[PDB]
Amino acid sequence: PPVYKIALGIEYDGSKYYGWQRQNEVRSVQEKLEKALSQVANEPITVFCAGRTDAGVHGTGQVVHFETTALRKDAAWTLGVNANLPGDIAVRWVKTVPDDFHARFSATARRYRYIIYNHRLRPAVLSKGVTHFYEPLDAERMHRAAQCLLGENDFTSFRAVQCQSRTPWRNVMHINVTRHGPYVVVDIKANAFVHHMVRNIVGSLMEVGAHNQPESWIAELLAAKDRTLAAATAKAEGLYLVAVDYPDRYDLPKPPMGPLFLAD
Amino acid sequence: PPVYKIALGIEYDGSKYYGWQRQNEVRSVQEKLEKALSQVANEPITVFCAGRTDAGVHGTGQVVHFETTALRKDAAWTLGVNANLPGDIAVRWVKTVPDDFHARFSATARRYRYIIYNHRLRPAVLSKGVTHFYEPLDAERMHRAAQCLLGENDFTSFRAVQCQSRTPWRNVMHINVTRHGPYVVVDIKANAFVHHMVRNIVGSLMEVGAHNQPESWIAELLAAKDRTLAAATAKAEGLYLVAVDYPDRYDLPKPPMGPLFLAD
Ligand SMILES: [Cl-]
Ligand SMILES: [Cl-]
Repeated sequence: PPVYKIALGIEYDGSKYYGWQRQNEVRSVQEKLEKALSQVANEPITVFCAGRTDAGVHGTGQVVHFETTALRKDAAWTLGVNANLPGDIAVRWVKTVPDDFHARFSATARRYRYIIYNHRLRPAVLSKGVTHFYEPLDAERMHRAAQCLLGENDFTSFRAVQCQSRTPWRNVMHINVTRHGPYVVVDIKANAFVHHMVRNIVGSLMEVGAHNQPESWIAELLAAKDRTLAAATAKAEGLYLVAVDYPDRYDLPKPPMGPLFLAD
Repeated sequence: PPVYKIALGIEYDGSKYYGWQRQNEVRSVQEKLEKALSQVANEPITVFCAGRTDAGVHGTGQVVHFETTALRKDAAWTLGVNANLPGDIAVRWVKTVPDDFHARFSATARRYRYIIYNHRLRPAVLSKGVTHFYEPLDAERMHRAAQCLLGENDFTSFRAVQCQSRTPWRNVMHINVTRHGPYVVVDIKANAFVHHMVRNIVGSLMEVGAHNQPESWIAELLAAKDRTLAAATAKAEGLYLVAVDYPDRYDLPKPPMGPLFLAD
């Protein structure tokens, strides 16, 4: 019998999990998703994701694929999986895909949104889904300071010591910093990311926005190539994986990025 | 020695509490806030709220007052109090007020926003802070159908049986329904509300918006004076107390209502 390969759009609140990746030590998003899919499929299912997210990080645009011998209507993979999942994980859509699709290796870019709540006093609504930053932030100054990161660049100054890639070079396709009321949102897209690149970049933009560092400091850090000179890694709770690019031949759905009320 | 009367703006995620009031409940917002204030004041503190909220309901614009013999700087009533509160409750501001102020009796109106997530599939991010409604809604149709609620009206058809008020008559100051992407937001302001009035109005508005009841139905239910004819009470999860009106002489802070990214 045929082995079907299926892609899913997954959303999750990452606050009650210890990251995406399944392992034998702590609760993960992947384990809950695999248990729900196996219930529907009536066999053990293994999923492969576009981008693993660390503990506390959320997703609206995560994509996975899996193989199954189970033939089913689209309802099974959407309503059925969601009925079996906890309330903080959900399928957004299902698409059957060709055998040559791979949620990680077919992807050509990933995009993240980082949500900062900027006030002296901490927030209570979505408290583990926003990062509280105490001192006032100048979002326009952060925006202008971030534009130098566009294109192919050596991201050694924003790279964690644990990254195992052998090159620190990546291509940032866009970067935007905007204020929405008391919130400051960082939107960044690249082909791929070195370990903790997004949160490292946000951590330093935060020092520029608070006026602890100049507007040209990001250009300066980039040029100086040393992660010890850059700001501490920003907290996990404001980060969302919001979109993954794939070739148009796969025709995957593209529902709103969000999180929540933000526009595409 | 003076007795000081202090007002605070309070925000809370209601999902882990069984409503505001501590009476008859193991888990309440009021208990947590009174424990926090008693520790800062070094004496037992009792707070009085502008509008009690039911189990699961949220607040961004709640206001309380309390009396204390403790003379403290504004930081103790904000940072100090927040240090003694759980992560899902927070003080937004402090203001000393005259003796004649009462968070309930000085208020002239309360305003709520109700957030509906209107996709076929349920959400995962902010799952206990939005109401999932699976049938497609026509927000403009809901808006038009709601306007007959304006002004002084007998809200019998939208009142729960547990309401003990004399008169079911209240004054609806405004009501609007707008779509924001996949979300539908009901914004309603009245001098005061009867029990379950907001959630009962929203329940019937969603039936109209889904084309299950005619656009005239809200006016027909209003005139019928029988809550058994009206739709089921909408879920608590999407409801937020976002603002309370007080006379200008009190000069109370008016920070963003949200929740989250919604503009004022
Ligand atoms: Cl990161
Ligand atoms: Cl209500």
